[PDB]
Amino acid sequence: MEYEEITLERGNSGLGFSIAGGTDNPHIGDDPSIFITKIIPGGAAAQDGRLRVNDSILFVNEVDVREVTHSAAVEALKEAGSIVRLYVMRR
Repeated sequence: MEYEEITLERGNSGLGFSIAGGTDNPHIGDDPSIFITKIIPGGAAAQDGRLRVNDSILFVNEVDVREVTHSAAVEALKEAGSIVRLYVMRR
């Protein structure tokens, strides 16, 4: 798996992609691995096109989601500020 970064400007509505995974929501095979599930068209994510669904969030702005709850990961994207460089995994 390769770790990539995606700078996304949290539009007036938000970043632009929903993630599934975390220490509270094992979206994966019963693991805290945070990974995206779908990017919403018309948002900073879909408008930019630098991120791809299923991407396993590794970092967010300056946060390590290696041991954070799915809500923390989600909140991360929301706390990233505006144009945040998100780190994700790619297999």
